[PDB]
Amino acid sequence: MCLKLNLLDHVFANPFMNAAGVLCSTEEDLRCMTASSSGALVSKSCTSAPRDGNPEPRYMAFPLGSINSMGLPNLGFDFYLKYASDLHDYSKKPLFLSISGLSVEENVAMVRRLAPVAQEKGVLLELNLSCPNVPGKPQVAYDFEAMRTYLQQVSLAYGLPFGVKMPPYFDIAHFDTAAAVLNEFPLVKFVTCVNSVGNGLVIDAESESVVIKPKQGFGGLGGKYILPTALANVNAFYRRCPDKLVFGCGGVYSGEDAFLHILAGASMVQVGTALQEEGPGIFTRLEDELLEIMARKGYRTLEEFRGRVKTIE
Amino acid sequence: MCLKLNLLDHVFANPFMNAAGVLCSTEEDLRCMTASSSGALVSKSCTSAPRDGNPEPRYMAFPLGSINSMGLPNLGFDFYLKYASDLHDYSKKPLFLSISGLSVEENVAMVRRLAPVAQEKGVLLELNLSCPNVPGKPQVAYDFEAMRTYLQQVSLAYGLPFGVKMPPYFDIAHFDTAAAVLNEFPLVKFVTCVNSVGNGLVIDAESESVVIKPKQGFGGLGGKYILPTALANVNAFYRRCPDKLVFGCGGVYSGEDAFLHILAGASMVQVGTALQEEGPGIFTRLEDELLEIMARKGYRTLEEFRGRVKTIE
Ligand SMILES: Cc1cc2nc3c(=O)[nH]c(=O)nc-3n(C[C@H](O)[C@H](O)[C@H](O)COP(=O)(O)O)c2cc1C
Ligand SMILES: Cc1cc2nc3c(=O)[nH]c(=O)nc-3n(C[C@H](O)[C@H](O)[C@H](O)COP(=O)(O)O)c2cc1C
Ligand SMILES: COC(=O)c1ccc2cc(CCc3c(C(=O)O)[nH]c(=O)[nH]c3=O)ccc2c1
Ligand SMILES: COC(=O)c1ccc2cc(CCc3c(C(=O)O)[nH]c(=O)[nH]c3=O)ccc2c1
Repeated sequence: MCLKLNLLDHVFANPFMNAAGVLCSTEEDLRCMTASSSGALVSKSCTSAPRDGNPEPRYMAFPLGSINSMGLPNLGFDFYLKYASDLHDYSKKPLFLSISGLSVEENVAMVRRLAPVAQEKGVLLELNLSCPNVPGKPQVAYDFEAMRTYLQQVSLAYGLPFGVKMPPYFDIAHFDTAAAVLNEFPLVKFVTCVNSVGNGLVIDAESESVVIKPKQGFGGLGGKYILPTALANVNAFYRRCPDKLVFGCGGVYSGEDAFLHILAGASMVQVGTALQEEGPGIFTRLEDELLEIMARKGYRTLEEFRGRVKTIE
Repeated sequence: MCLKLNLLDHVFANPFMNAAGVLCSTEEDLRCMTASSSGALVSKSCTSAPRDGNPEPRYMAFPLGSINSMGLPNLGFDFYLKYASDLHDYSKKPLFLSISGLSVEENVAMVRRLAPVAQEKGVLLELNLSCPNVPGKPQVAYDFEAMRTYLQQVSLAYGLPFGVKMPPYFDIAHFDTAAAVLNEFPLVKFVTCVNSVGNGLVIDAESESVVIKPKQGFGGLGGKYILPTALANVNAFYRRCPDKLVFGCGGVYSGEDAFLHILAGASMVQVGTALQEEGPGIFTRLEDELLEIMARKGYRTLEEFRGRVKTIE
């Protein structure tokens, strides 16, 4: 028994991959993720031009999770495109590429150049809608006319199957509205729920100080704090987007957490904070633990329980 | 060394109170909160007409917190008004009365009848703005026109100092926009941040089932899950509303959690899930733990460190 699956016309040894942001910035990172047992990998979200990011300290982890405000440091799209084009060993696993340009025009310019490599090599695109934080107006995904524009312009410019990375929502009317926008677009084949829970604040009681330097300590929350939130989002989109895959992300520390995501409807399961904390070895443990839970229950396939979460009465 | 505070023309032995909806539904509950060593109490959020609430089960708790979809079960306005006018013992501690009407008109009717008791007995109003409005629209506080509408109408109808209970926000733009709207209304002397994190989803691995019955398991999150969220909101509003008080609510299980909320800017500190789980003896523990932290650090009062979270550079 084993966890292989097939999606978006690619083979995956299992449904586990890193979350965009974590261990995927450098060639070293990417080679390492590739050498791992992950079923797949995603590159750091990129911009046209290299960026240094925000002032350190900008990431911190705690027993219950993480807080970050990295500010989108990355080597520039020319680096990840070249990794996608000449360095990645596709015989090992599929590769997803994340773009998070700061304007629709920035993203349109990137995807046009990515399209041919997608054709030739099979790299897959994840569009980060979560995204920066627009200065007088909210992030793209919390402003649905903006979201509809980006998706229009991008599907025109790329013209292949792609996916989008969503921030969490917290209201039924926004699920309905967001999901309706997404279903306007047939090329969006997958939705990744969720990005970090935006603008938390961790304060350390001993020094009476915030723990990260940018934005007066305010940052995105990962890890055990957001699992119930990530599961609501996965399952809300699972239910509202029947002709799309849902990739779940958020708070996976065990095979159990992974098992819950899948039951909520996840086809792939992404690991962020726990991978940052534990390192790539976590893939062999999560596999094992997930295979153990399946074995105890009599499940031979992920298809047997994907999306089959039970409701009461 | 003491936890005493004077605000809104009332005296409070300590900053601790129950969160609205927890241990405040019945006369039995309210008498219990009053016999506790809480600095104050707040009554369950009421509607005009008594309500049964949603079907059971509807609340559940776990090591890291809770989920609920209670559906506003309460005894009705007349019961809590009568509690405020005839049964409550204001010489023990102050009372807050929470109103969460299902339309602007229902809130207006209640507050008009509350006014004279507010004046004669000194009961204090907390308007729950995290109420649903018309379905298919976001809750009131996520819809800034509805929020504005509700505040002008209740301000005109009530004519007295009241406060407002806010849900969490996750985007700077919303912080700015919600605080700008709040600052239009001089009678809003206080802001409670935050209500439950909306529509999380808790799934039980052994049963493969959601754990609450209403809404396909989707519910409001409290507890350890939401501390950082809650401090972010406390502190955003403490910085954005210099002429109003902030009450903090969110994942307080200890004096250190209360300490943190207070450094973020909290004047009062409410306890929800921890109180539901532990019962009202929790208040003596919280007070001793908080005083223990203050001694160790040299602080003799709360205003010595309220709002005094340090940033880096
Ligand atoms: C240090 C760090 C960097 C991240 N960078 C990105 C990024 O570039 N693009 C992106 O879409 N998400 C990014 N994320 C968000 C993660 O992809 C993930 O959505 C989030 O951490 C929640 O999952 P977790 O609970 O498993 O950590 C980052 C998260 C962290 C902690
Ligand atoms: C069972 C239950 C009932 C609640 N009822 C109300 C309510 O009637 N009105 C309200 O404003 N908030 C209500 N809340 C939210 C709490 O007042 C509080 O804001 C939230 O639980 C966060 O506090 P905690 O993290 O201490 O649980 C309720 C929470 C729970 C768990
Ligand atoms: C005010 O600080 C900024 O300039 C800033 C802050 C956060 C940003 C966040 C992003 C999105 C990339 C990202 C990040 C990140 O790189 O900071 N962290 C996350 O948890 N999720 C993400 O998707 C892009 C630009 C940003 C710029
Ligand atoms: C579940 O669908 C419903 O019919 C319904 C009706 C009224 C509601 C009213 C509220 C607001 C009162 C409230 C509740 C509550 O009573 O459910 N729970 C919270 O955690 N915070 C709250 O502020 C929340 C959900 C509701 C759901």
